[PDB]
Amino acid sequence: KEPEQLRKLFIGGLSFETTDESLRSHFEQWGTLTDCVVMRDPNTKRSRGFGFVTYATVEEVDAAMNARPHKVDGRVVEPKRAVSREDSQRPGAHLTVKKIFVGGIKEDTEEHHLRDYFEQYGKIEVIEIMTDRGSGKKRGFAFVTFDDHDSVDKIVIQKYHTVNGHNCEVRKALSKQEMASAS
DNA sequence: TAGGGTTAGGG
Repeated sequence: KEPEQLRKLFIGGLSFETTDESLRSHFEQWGTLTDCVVMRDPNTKRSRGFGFVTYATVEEVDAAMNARPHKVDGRVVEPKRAVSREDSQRPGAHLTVKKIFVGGIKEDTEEHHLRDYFEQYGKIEVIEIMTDRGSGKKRGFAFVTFDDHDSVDKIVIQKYHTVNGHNCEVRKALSKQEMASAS
């Protein structure tokens, strides 16, 4: 079976009325749910406005994501690939972004290399192999922009990515300022 | 709209 983390989706912006039951009832329309829950406050027991649904397979998760937008209990919710508690620590881990930072690429890396690995995740909009705007020297990293934020999410939850024959690190792209605020 | 008594011992 596939890892639990990869079979689970975070569901944000849940209506105040949504319960484990109403959530399950909606998302079961795209597969077998092995888990479904609405996070509530320990004391007040009130909904925190978000939850999680987990399918028996990633194929079902993908089906659910392909079924966006999702309206549950009259409120449009925001389903996202569940990010592990560990990665949830990294800055910007939960941002809705369409661009990824690809670091550790061989100097001879060309765009076709990036396409050959990343296209399988979604429509690529822009590819930028970074160089020093002065010496023209390759800096060893690129930026790839997709059409759907879920492409980025499907990618960053994986651990390894092979580009131009060798593994590379892929994170969500932070802005010039976000980088600063994280340093 | 980021997790449910779910994260470093004791030899």
